Amino acid sequence: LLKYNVGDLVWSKVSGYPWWPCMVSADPLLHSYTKLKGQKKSARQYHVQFFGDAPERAWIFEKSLVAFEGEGQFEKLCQESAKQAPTKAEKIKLLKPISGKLRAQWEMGIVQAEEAASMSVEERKAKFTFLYVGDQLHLNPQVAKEAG
Ligand SMILES: Cc1ccc(CNc2cccnc2)cc1-c1ncn(C)c1-c1ccc2c(c1)OCC(=O)N2
Repeated sequence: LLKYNVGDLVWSKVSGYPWWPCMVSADPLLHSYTKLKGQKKSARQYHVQFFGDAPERAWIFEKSLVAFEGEGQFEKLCQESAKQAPTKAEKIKLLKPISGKLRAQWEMGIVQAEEAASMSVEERKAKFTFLYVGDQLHLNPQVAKEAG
């Protein structure tokens, strides 16, 4: 009984980054969207696409994944992550708003994620699945036009 499937939108928490809007996808080289690290039933990973103008992808642990509904969760997500922080300096970083190129990318990515939430699982897959040509990770030309 998998929690997520190709197309499902999720918030991903990576260490050293804020919570990010994502979408579960099939790995272009491995062809899988979920794995078990070291065959440990607990350590399940999901291949996700990170919403934004400078796109990325990664195998994220399921324990670091929250179902995405909208940007309204972001604040409550930062509050929980700040509750289990090891220092006051860690709690400040998590509660401090995103800035610089990361902020501009996060907001642009929030636009695509919320746009995809209002679509069918196949409509959002067709619109926001990345296109890959060799080692090149490309955005869908319509998505690239909407970003810049
Ligand atoms: C998976 C991932 C891969 C690579 C890198 C390094 N990127 C990079 C690129 C060029 C120069 N310097 C650094 C980061 C990450 C990553 N890990 C966790 N998070 C939250 C990210 C991440 C951060 C920002 C964006 C993103 C993913 O995807 C879309 C986007 O527009 N912005």
